[PDB]
Amino acid sequence: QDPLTINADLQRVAEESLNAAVKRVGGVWGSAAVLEIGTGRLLALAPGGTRSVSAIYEPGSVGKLVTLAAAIDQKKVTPTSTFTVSSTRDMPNGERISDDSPHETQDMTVAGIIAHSYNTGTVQIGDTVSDSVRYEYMQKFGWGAKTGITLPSEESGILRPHTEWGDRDHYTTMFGQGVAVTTIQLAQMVAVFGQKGVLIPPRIIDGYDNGVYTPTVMGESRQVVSEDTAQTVLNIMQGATQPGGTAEGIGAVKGYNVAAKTGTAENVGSSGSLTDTAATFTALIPAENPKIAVAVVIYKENGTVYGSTASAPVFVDIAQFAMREMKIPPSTVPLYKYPW
Ligand SMILES: C[C@@H](O)[C@@H](C=O)[C@@H]1NC(C(=O)O)=C(S[C@@H]2CN[C@H](C(=O)N(C)C)C2)[C@@H]1C
Repeated sequence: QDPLTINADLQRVAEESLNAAVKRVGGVWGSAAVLEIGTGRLLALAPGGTRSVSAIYEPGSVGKLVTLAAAIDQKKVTPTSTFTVSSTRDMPNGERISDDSPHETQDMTVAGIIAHSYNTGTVQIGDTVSDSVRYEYMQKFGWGAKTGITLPSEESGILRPHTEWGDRDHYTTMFGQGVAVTTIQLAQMVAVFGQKGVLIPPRIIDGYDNGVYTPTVMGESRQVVSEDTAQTVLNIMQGATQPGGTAEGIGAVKGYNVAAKTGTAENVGSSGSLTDTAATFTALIPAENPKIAVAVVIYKENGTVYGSTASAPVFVDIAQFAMREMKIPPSTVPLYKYPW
């Protein structure tokens, strides 16, 4: 009978987790999308209606995965390249970049920089490639374009052409500021790293109706980064739940290796200035062999919510249930760790 991809139990878990989290942190709304790795199949989409495809926001640090993937794919850095991180860094073009949390100046590998989500390390990674090349990766990752899912009212998001970027834009676009995305776009993006560098268009329709039940096909996929890059990003993402990672404890799924990135993104409020926050979380599980990709956002007006405390618990509840329901055996290999 059923022509849609939505898993009804998973959908209930999603909605329940999402509602509870929005209320828990005093948010105004939230969204979550779960994609099946390798197929484009949408297993859950919360809330009901079109929010997950029509609400745009600056995603913050989850956007660092695009910057990182570009620099790795262009063979400009490795996971063990070292950069100095610090509270602030004055850049060649005169911009000051801050980490938004004071901390000791120290040297750290690319892997540690991403696990810790340090902006001062991230902008130096981004500076190893040209803006036109970065911008091209952004497009390939699906930003600035509708995903094509058969739901109404989908937004393309906002990706200004790189030729238009000023000194500040050059940097803010490396960590998900000055760009706007949908939740569905964030899920499509992260799945790439569990799909050998391939992006697969998301679908909600499994197949319609002689009047025969003919299933829908996978849709035109595209190589975004190489298989090696995808695997390296997937390894780096496993740093999130390790000691020192931004998702330590709170993003852990008992028995399963998690690959994730958090975000705490400033957003323009009702009265013009940067008063709002989107807490973002993008993850793949099990990390050694991803079966689902998840993106969660919780949006708050006139306050700060953190990717980790607002949105990670939504992913955890979703992910615990999905693994059991999909009969995925617990991880038998260690969580990946690069030296930091
Ligand atoms: C645009 C960037 O400034 C932020 C990206 O979203 C940083 N990334 C995160 C994050 O949620 O991962 C936090 S806040 C979080 C809460 N404490 C940590 C922190 O303050 N760091 C790592 C600087 C991390 C940054 C502001």
